[PDB]
Order: sequence, then structure tokens, then C-alpha cells
Amino acid sequence: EDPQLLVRVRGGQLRGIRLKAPGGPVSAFLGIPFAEPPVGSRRFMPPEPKRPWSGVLDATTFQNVCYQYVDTLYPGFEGTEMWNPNRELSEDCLYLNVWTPYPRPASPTPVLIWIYGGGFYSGAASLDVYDGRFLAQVEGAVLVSMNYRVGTFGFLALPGSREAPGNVGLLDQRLALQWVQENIAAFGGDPMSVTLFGESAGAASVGMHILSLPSRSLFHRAVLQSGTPNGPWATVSAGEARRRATLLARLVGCPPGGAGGNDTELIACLRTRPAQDLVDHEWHVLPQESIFRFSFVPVVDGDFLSDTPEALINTGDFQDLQVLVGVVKDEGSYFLVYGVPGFSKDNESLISRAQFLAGVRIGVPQASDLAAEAVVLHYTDWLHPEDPTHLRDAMSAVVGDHNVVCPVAQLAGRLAAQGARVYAYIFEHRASTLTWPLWMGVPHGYEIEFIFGLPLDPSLNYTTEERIFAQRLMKYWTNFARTGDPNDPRDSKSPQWPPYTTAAQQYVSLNLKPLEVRRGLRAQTCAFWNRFLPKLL
Amino acid sequence: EGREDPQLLVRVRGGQLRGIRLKAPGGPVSAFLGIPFAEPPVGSRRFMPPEPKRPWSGVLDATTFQNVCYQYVDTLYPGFEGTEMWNPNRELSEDCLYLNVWTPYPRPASPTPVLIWIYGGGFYSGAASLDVYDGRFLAQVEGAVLVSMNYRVGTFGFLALPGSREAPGNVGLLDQRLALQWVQENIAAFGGDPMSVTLFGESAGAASVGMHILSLPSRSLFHRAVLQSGTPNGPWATVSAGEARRRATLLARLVGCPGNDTELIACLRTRPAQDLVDHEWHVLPQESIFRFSFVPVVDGDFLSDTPEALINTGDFQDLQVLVGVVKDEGSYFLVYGVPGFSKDNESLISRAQFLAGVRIGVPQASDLAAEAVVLHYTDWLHPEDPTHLRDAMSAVVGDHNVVCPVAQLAGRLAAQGARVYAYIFEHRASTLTWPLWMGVPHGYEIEFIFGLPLDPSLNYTTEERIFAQRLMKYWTNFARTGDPNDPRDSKSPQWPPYTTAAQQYVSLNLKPLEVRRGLRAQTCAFWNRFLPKLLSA
Repeated sequence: EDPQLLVRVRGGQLRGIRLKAPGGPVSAFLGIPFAEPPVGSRRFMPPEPKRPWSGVLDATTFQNVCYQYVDTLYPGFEGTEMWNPNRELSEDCLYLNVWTPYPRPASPTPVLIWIYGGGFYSGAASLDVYDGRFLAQVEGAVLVSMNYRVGTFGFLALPGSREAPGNVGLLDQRLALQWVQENIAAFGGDPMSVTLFGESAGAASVGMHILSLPSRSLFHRAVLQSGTPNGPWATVSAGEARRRATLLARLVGCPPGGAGGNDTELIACLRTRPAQDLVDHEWHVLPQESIFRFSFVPVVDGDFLSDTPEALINTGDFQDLQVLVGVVKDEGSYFLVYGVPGFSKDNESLISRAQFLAGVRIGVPQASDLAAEAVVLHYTDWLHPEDPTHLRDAMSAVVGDHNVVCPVAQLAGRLAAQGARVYAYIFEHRASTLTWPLWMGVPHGYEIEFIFGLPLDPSLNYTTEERIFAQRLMKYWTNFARTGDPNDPRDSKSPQWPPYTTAAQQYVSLNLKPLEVRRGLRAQTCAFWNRFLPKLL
Repeated sequence: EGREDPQLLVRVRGGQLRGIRLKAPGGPVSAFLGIPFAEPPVGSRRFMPPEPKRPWSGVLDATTFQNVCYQYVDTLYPGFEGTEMWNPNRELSEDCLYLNVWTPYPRPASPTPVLIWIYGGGFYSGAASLDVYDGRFLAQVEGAVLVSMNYRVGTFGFLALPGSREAPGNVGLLDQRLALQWVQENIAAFGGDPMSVTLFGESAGAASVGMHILSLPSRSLFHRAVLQSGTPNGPWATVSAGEARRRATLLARLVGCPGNDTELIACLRTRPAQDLVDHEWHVLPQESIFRFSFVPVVDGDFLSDTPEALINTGDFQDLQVLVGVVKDEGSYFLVYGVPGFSKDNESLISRAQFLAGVRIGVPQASDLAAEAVVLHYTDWLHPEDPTHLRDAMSAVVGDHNVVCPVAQLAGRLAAQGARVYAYIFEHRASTLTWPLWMGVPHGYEIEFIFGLPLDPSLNYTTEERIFAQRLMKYWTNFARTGDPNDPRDSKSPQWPPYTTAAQQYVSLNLKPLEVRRGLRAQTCAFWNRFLPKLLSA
């Protein structure tokens, strides 16, 4: 009966479990509920605060993973499985986790809050790669992660309606952030030094808390890894959200043969369907064949997001904000295998020129013929117009540039111009344990395990250099949480990480060599995506 | 005759000529200067095809250059060598259809390869009698027979009412062709070999050479071609029938000339030559640079279709061709009409001046096309940087008008079965009078090819004297064999053919031949493949 594992939060008492990290113990409080389960009449609805409970709630195990699509492209392949749910699915999933140092910090400690990715259609706070025991132990961080609704359950909107207003997955996140303001002190976290971090759709979510006023009072700093609120995939208009919602309805027999009058009736019908029925048809609502496009995503609703994220980053005022943003070396490789003909994890996917032109209409699905051609003409190496290696690598780059790198460059530029303090990075180390082929390089998400400190687990078989690398990254991130600046006060000469600016455009390479400072982030090519391409439409 | 030099009396089809013995550095040469090849195109013959020169009686004196064809005389910079060197150096007259021959002394016993020079001047100026076209060095050092002709420029050679009998257009091209015919019939009198005739020319001379390649009746008159910094395809070398009619009609109005093409032309014929020169520049549809009012027309006669159409669909089996560019094709005309630019300072310009310069250098571009140019050539790390802008302005004009047309031509020709050799000339004359920033402007390779540095009274450096010999060797080797390489000397590095697969070309400078690949390949994809489509929107 360890009093270190016994905490009273506002809703009552919790019992944690004592977990072991390589260099000592950590206290963990797993599966704490922060909301009423969003089930039955509450499906598609904003989350409500969890009611207080009697006695001592057992918070010693991860709670259920939110209901979602499960990947079966390569069944039993570690590459894909590591992202799949590692707990039972259930709409009753609004739970968070807290790792803290053992014994619980003497003074108030900066808090990191993690927001998983998964395209807004998948993910869970309980995956091995998001294990916060290492940051808690080695760096003394209080780490929090939360589940949020994904797919139709988190993101299906009939904008304007009372019963399905959209963005509820994001509100799940916001409620977990409120939960932290009110309760993290009890675990010895500092509600006054809260840093959000997230990757891919997680990073997009972080960016939305930045652009949504009611979230701004709940954190002080942000880290966006390989994702942004602006750009092609992360939001949809009200019009288009209505369209997919009503189309998902029609596809699952809602309403019987009316069909729709109003939203009230349509939503009522949608609530009566088994979770897996919605999910069965989640993927049939996209307007085009595509990759890096996802059916149910935050919506520009004039509420959570008062205007488009583009509009909001152009005019916002980010004076008292520190932000850390970066991308990996190969943002685009991963999704190629999910629907670009010619691509597979098994061979080396040396593609033809025709496969490349058809792959571009899939990668830039909203591109008109002329825009399509601009992209091809830009990305072809004219010295070797037909070399299959070049063509395979350019395909990857089209997707990564369009979806991640250029949106990130755009965000970094705007935030810096409007007064934020920005640090930017590219991550270039391919993990030795990686099970994807070499041609995919460093795919998105394969930095997370390093930031989270997994290589410090002797049992996991990372090279000894990788362990030292991971130590560095955890220092950068937690220094950034502590101070707003990833640089290490005690340390010199081994170069400083300079702020990113519109003028100098400096970012650093994160790999096994010490920091290298580079200038301009795909600057010519992003001028193409961010300045010319819009104008061509 | 009786008392004069036996080597200097020659008979041609039209009569008897007395040439002159001239000093070259390494010995004497024979020159026959001002041989008439046409009836003077005056009075009622203005705007009409040339007629062969009627035979004459007695011995025609061919010891001095003849008239220069009537043209605009530049005065932008009085006393300034850099511009003066291109200015007429004999009387301006419409009676200008003369040509010049240089051969060894004594004339060679066996037939010698003939090189025929076609001067540039944008189709509005030029003269075979400029110092930099002095044939004596190629004649003396390489034993070449060199021939150069005057051809009508400006209105006199190019004003066209397409379809009319009295001003069909392209007559300047016809003067050139008439001199090619004269060489066929008469060059053997001089020891020239009519079965080994190589055309070389620079700028509008190069575009001229290319017109002859593309025009069947000119085809039988030569075997090999050199095009220096110019092409028959591209934005300035030709105008449509419509546009030619429009400029001709406007010029007519501007000088007081009112259905009938007949009475319009008849009226133009009564106008003094200087009147047409005075209005020559007022007929261009836009403010521009690298655009000329009267240039070859696509008449469906001389040019059976556009040059672009004829290069794509023509069979170039029998053709060996040398093509190339200088380091800075665009710098020269920047001082003529892009505000910000000058010979007398370093011409650092602003972003505003650059955007304006782009509308002037690419006068046919829509707003969108122009914004594509500006996007492409902006350096997004240093987008306001005046040195880069100044150089980018040069590159836009140079690439659009010369470097990319040359690549499109080299490519199409190589694919249609021609042997193509390619170069970029990079040596700046030690004597050049333009400021440093202009680099190697077009035209400044010419004095090297013709071997002027061999005249010890000319102030070139010793390495320039050797470099000139190298180039004269390349050119006359090319004329001799269709291969610029020295057949024995496998010691020196080989100039390989340009091919679509490897796109090889050589650098010409003081260092030995170095081999490079792709001619602005990426950038030329922009001008040659993309930009056309953006001009179908």
C-alpha cells in the first residue's frame, strides 16, 4: 500500500502502479477517466466531464482504445502492427495516462502532454512508442497522454447541427488539457508550464489548440512533429464535412428512405448503428482516389476554428509562444505502399515514368491536369527523366513535400513573422531496428521512439550510439518544455540550435553527428507549393 | 592585265575580278572583297527577292568592302568600343548586296573546305565587313576558304505583306541563299570545294543558319552547320504571317501610307530609306528587349511551317551541327531597356525592378506565366538580394531567348538523327569593355573563333592567342570532317557528341576541354515544356 501511488484528484482517489525504468522506478497512473463515456446518445457529441467516483479507482492499467479502423495491409508485420490498437476497441475510451518521477517531484515540474497521430482515424495513447516512463525517469518530466475520439466518432460533423457539431475529437483533447490544469499539481506537475507535443495528426491537433482561443489558456508551448493545422489534409470545409457525413449516412441505410430531415433525424439513425458499421464505410466517402487524405478530420466550423487555419496563421498574434516544429527525412515514403501502383515494402519499387504520372494524380488528388503537369515537370530530374530510382524517390518527395514539409515551412514562417519564437529541425536517423525496406528511408513516426527514450531499454536492441542519440533528443524536448528553448545551458561550442526566422530560415539536422545548422527548408520547392500552386487554381 | 599579281585575277560566272594580297600575322592571304551577287535591290526592287547579278564587263575591282545594307546605327554610348564595334564601317546604302572571299596565298592547288559566315544583328543590323569577321586568319592559319555576304536587314530585308507579290517577306534570307548559290557555282574558281560548304553564324546569323537547315531549297547548298547563340525556333527569330502583316501595315501608317497590298507597298517604295529606319522600332506590340520588328516570317514558302513544327517532324539524317551559347546570353540587352541596368555601375536592382524586368524580358507572358518565371528564378533564401536579382534578370532573358531554344534545338536534332556537338563559351576577353557584371555577353566569342588574337598588335594575352588557335582548330576541323576533334591528337580530351541520353557538351575556356551534362536541363524544362501550356490558359 504505497502512498506514492495514491493520489486524490478532483473526482476522487486513484491508485497508480510502480513501473520500472532502466535507471530507477516511476509512478504511473494509467486509464484515468476524464470524461463521461461518449456512448449511446453521446456519440458525435462534445465530451462532458467525468462524474466523481466513490472509493479508490484502479489506475494501474491502460484503458480501452477508441473505436477505429485497424490496419490489415501486412498482417503480422511489425512495421504496421506497432501502430495498431494494443487494447480492446470501445467507444468508452475517454481516458488519460500520467507518468511521474518516483518519488513524486518535490517541486512543481514542467508537464509534457502527448497527442498521438493516426490521420484522425486511428491511434491510441497506449502504444509502446508513447511510453512515458523514460522521460519521467531520466528527465524528471511529468508526462500526460490522452485518448481522443477518431474517425466518425471523433470527427463526423453536420456543421450547424446541435447533435453532431464536429471537432469533438479535438474537444476530447481540450477536456484532457483542462483536466491537467485542475489536477496535475496533485501529481506534482506544474499547471503553469504545460507543453503540448504531438506527431502527424497529433501535430495538426497541437496546431489547432494554438489557433483556438479557448485552448490557449491551457498550455504555454507547443511541439509539432511532421504535421500542421494548415495544408491539404488536416481540415475540411463545412460543405465538404456535410457531404461526407450525409454520404456515410446514406451508405449505412440512414435514414431508411427519406432521406434527411433534418440533421436531428439523420443523427438519431446514425447513433443506432454498431460502431463497426460506421467504420466499414469510413473509407468510401473520399471525393477522389488518393493517399494522405482521410475522411473524417477537423472541420472549419466557425466555432472551434473560427476561420481556415491558413487565414488564422496569417493574422494571428503569437508573441508569447514558443514552438518547436520539424519533419523527418522521408515524410512521403510510408503512404506510397497504401495505394500507389508500383510500390511495395517487399521489392525496391523501382517505378516507370507512367507509374510516376499516375501516382501524382493520386498524391495530389485535387490537382487539375495543368497543376499535375507542373508537379511532374518540377519533380522530374531532366538529366535522368526515366531512371526508376529517381522516379521512385520523387514520388516519395511529392507526397512528403505537399503534405508535410511545405506546410511545415509555411507554418514556421508565419509563426516567426508574427512574433512566435520558433525552432525547426529535420530528423535523419533511420533506426537500426526498422523493419521497412531501405528505400523508404526515415518514414514519419520513426522518430517518436527516440524522443520517447525507448533506446534506453537495454532489452530493445538499439545500437549504443542510438542510446546516446535518444538521450540528446530527450534533452532537447524537455529543455524546450522547461524553458521554451531546446538548447542546453551547460554546454558549448557543439553548436547552438538557432531560432527559425523568415530572414535566415535556419534549422538543424537531428542525427548521430552533432547538430548541423542548415538554411532554408526545401525553399525553392516550397515556393512552388506554397506560392505558385495555389495561383494555378 | 600584264603588270600585276597573277594570283589576284579570278573569273567568276559574271566576269573578272581583281583581289588584293593582304598581310596576316604568319603570311599573305588573298581577299576578293565586295563581289556583287545580286542586282542592287533598289527603287522598284525594294522588298522584293534578289535577282542574280547581271554579268559585267572588264575587270571588277574587288579590293575593298562594299556598302553596308541600310540600317539603324546605335548611339547609346558614343566613343564606346563595346557598342561601336558592331556599327556599320562602310557607307549605308540599299545597294548593298555584295559578298567577300578570303583564301590562302597562293590559292590552294586542291579543293579546300569552305566556311560561309552569316553575321548577326537581330535582323535589323550587321555587316560582313566588321573587323571581328576578318577572314584573313582562318584563311592564312587553317587554309580555309571563307566567304561572307551582306544581306538586307530591317524593313528592307523583312517587311512583309504575306501573300502579296511585291513584299513576300524573308527576302533577307533569300539574299543569303542567293550568295549560297553563288558559292556553289563559283567558289571552285578560288580553290574552294563546293561539296564541302559549312554555314556558321552568330545570333540572328545563327537563326539564319537554322532557317537554311529547315528550308529545302537551301539544303543542297551546304553540308554542315554551326549555330552560335541563336536558333530558328524560339521567341524572337520568327513572326506569324498575321503579326508580320500587322507590323508592316502599322509601319506604313507611321510614314504616311494608307484593300490593295499593291498600293501600300508602292507607297512604301517612294519613302526614303531613313524614314523606314526612323520608325522601325515603333511597331512592337509591347515594350520589350530581345524582340525585333522585322524578322523572318512563317510564310508557308521559305518556312513551310513554324520552326518548332519543322524541328519536331523533320529528318536530320545527313546533318552534322555544332551549336552553343556564351556564359551570359542575357546581360547585353538589359542596358538597352530594363530600368535599373547600366554599363556604368554594378546594376544592383530591387525586387520591384526585377518583377518589371520580367514583364519586359518576357513580353508575351500573362500575369500567371510571369509569376511563374519570377517564382522560378527567385532565390527564396535571399529573395530581396540585389546581386542575385540582377543576375537572375540576366538569366531569364538569356535562358528564354537563347540557352533554352538552343537546348530544344540540340535535343530535337539529336533525336532526328543528326550529329550534334554542343558548347558553352566561358572566356571573357581580356580587352572587353563592358563591365564585369555582364560576364561574357553574346558576340564576344566571335573574335576568338575568327582568330583575332593572333594579331600581335591587338593586346590579347598569350593564353588568349593559344585559345584562339584551339577554337579555330575546332571550327575548321568541324567544317572539314563533321567532327571538331583532332583525328590524330587523341592526347587532348575528346568533345563527345550531344545526345538525348547523355546531353554532353563542352566548356570552352583557357582550361582544357571539360565535359558537362545537361544544358540548364531543369530550367529549360520550365521554358520548353511547362511554359507553353501555361500559355493555353
